[PDB]
Amino acid sequence: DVYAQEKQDFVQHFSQIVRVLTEDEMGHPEIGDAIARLKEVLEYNAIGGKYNRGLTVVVAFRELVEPRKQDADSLQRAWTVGWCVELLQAFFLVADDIMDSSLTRRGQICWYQKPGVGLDAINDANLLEACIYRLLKLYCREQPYYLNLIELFLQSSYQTEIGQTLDLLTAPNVDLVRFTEKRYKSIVKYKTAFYSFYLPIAAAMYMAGIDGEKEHANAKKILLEMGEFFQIQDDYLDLFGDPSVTGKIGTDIQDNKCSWLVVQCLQRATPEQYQILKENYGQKEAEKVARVKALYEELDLPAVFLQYEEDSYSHIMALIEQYAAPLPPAVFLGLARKIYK
Amino acid sequence: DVYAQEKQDFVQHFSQIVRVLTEDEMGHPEIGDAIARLKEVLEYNAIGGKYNRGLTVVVAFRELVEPRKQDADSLQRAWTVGWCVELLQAFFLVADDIMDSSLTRRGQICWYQKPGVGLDAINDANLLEACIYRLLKLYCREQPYYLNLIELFLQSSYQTEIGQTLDLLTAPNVDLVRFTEKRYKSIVKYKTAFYSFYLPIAAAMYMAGIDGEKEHANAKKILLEMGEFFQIQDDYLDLFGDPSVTGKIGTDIQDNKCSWLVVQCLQRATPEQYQILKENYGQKEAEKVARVKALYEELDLPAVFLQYEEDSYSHIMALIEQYAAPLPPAVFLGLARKIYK
Ligand SMILES: Cc1ccc(-c2cc3c(N[C@H](Cc4cccc(F)c4)P(=O)(O)O)ncnc3s2)cc1Cl
Ligand SMILES: Cc1ccc(-c2cc3c(N[C@H](Cc4cccc(F)c4)P(=O)(O)O)ncnc3s2)cc1Cl
Ligand SMILES: Cc1ccc(-c2cc3c(N[C@H](Cc4cccc(F)c4)P(=O)(O)O)ncnc3s2)cc1Cl
Ligand SMILES: Cc1ccc(-c2cc3c(N[C@H](Cc4cccc(F)c4)P(=O)(O)O)ncnc3s2)cc1Cl
Ligand SMILES: [Cl-]
Ligand SMILES: [Cl-]
Ligand SMILES: [Cl-]
Ligand SMILES: [Cl-]
Repeated sequence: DVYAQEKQDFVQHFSQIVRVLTEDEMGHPEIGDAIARLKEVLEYNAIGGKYNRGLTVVVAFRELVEPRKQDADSLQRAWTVGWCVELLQAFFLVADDIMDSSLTRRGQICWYQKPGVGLDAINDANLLEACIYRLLKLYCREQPYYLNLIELFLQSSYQTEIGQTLDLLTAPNVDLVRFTEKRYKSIVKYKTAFYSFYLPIAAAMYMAGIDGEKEHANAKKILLEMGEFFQIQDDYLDLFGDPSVTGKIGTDIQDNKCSWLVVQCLQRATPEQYQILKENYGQKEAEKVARVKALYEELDLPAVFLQYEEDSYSHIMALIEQYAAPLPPAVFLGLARKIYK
Repeated sequence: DVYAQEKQDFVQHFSQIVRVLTEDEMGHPEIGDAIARLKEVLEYNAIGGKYNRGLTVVVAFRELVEPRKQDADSLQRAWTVGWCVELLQAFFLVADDIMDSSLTRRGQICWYQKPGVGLDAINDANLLEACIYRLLKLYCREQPYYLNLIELFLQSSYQTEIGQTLDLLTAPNVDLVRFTEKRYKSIVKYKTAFYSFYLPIAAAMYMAGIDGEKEHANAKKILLEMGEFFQIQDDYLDLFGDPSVTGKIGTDIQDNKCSWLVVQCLQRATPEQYQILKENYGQKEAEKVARVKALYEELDLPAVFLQYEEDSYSHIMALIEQYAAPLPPAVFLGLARKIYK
């Protein structure tokens, strides 16, 4: 895996990221204590995932730039912009965990639940966001793609926050008339797909001098469709995934989520089934969760999913055929491989 | 007051700000509901203050640009960038009110305390921040100062968040050994002074083509000192201000704040007085608040303040004399007039 290869160098760079972000403690004694807390926030929240989004920046950059133009400095910058994607993500998650009242994340206590953090985590989340722009300036300010990357990260933030707003309005209070296919697809596009799939490839593209609006729009069309499939599979696996394979155990039903599953169930159910759903969806008690799952099985949603997975795979391959050029198809196929596996 | 003059046109522009931010509902039906919530967030949180910071952008712009170069479009842009300062502020306050567990703000129920908002206000705060960059792009993207303003707002955000972190570490848990003059001045500089005083003049300067680092640094030296005095007076007035004149009633002592007053008190008190402070500071009960106030009076802190106000006034005037050029002194004197009144 081209991801397994760059991974070591990527995680190693994190040390440098932290050092440079905290080096103002050398210019500004007065803020020492705050900079110490920033360092703690970075190490607890930016480390510990799989880094797929950040690494995607580095892999794509290596495929898109002639080897002649990939000097030590070029690659410092790619590792930094990859880490900027991971910091964006850490900003979203710290804030989301507060808003959802989550306990754990990535098999750890959520930052805001830590003794002595609490709602101070809101400012901590904001600093994680701010760090992105500190890093872009420190590493990329003299580059022709500087302003392109600032605007891409700011737009990625807005799209994701819009998606969150839509999600919060949809899944406050237990209600299913909200849980439509058009609304589900909208949430996924704004809240997940733009920042997870479009943003890291887009960033690599700008870094490689590929700034044309048509090329960005072509890549976007492939990448938002990949993001849609990725979330749908995530929603499917939450309930039907082996938890020792996926690393989560699902609470979508307990948590009244607008999951792909419940959207499909509502398209398919009878009035009687609607009731079994309405009576059981979004309860803590486990017998209520068994009865939602059972209804999903009665309606063969696993079969529906596998069908959707196959269709989705043809469609993505067609999209790559038609819209990849002039990027190397491998940019898109490497992603497709990671998620349809 | 040059502020009273521009004020009508400034508040009138808000309608247009909202219209343009919500006009994507015309490109993107799917996100209609989210855009409706954005509109509600903007109207509840961006309206209702005195707009001193935003208006400062417009007044300074009018003093700094030859009248020949102040066309209808120039002024649209100045009103927009003024509103960007007010949106930055609304982002800070919505988030701060959550973190402090405040009930009211500007004589209204805090947004997050509204039925059905709660911690969703965190995402609402983030959208207010995002709106800044939407507006800069929509109104200023073709301008030579575009990237200058993006960087100024992003830096203003970082400085303020750093200041918040320092504040949160200083005033968590009741403790006064933290409450030193050096720490107080650091909090004020980062958390208040950069965004309240430097940011709006700086923005006007870039808009006028004044981008030199020395000119920005000269203006900064005056403006951070003005910001320091403004907070100290705010801290003084909280306890000794007529509330029907100031529009607040003070809770600095109840809330364990690192207020200028308690910093001065700790420099001056005996071991016995320290104890009276320690036993009473940061309690709800009113007899405990009367006894802090009484100690401040025993130590003539009002006299100390008036002395500090006079000194601070000489010093600011000296700074204007020495560092204003080549800006018109009136840029600085208009501010000084608003706050030493
Ligand atoms: C751009 C991008 C974004 C995300 C991913 C992947 C995430 C992921 C993954 N993520 C976990 C969450 C998860 C767990 C099971 C299935 C699933 F789709 C996602 P976590 O965020 O805890 O590392 N787990 C297993 N395989 C993959 S592949 C891969 C790419 Cl190429
Ligand atoms: C770019 C790309 C994308 C996907 C794949 C493959 C996916 C896959 C595969 N995917 C399964 C999903 C699946 C199962 C049945 C039909 C279908 F189209 C897709 P799973 O994620 O369950 O391992 N199963 C067996 N072989 C392969 S080969 C291989 C490549 Cl090179
Ligand atoms: C750049 C800038 C920033 C703030 C101000 C002022 C704020 C202010 C003011 N602000 C109120 C808060 C307050 C209330 C009493 C004293 C004080 F210093 C500040 P609010 O934020 O509720 O409008 N009240 C009375 N006079 C003034 S003058 C003036 C300028 Cl030039
Ligand atoms: C640029 C500027 C700045 C401040 C002032 C004035 C402040 C002031 C003034 N300030 C009082 C504060 C004060 C009270 C005594 C001495 C002192 F230096 C300052 P307050 O805010 O209590 O009205 N009191 C009486 N006259 C004036 S004139 C006038 C101008 Cl033009
Ligand atoms: Cl270089
Ligand atoms: Cl888009
Ligand atoms: Cl024009
Ligand atoms: Cl500074």
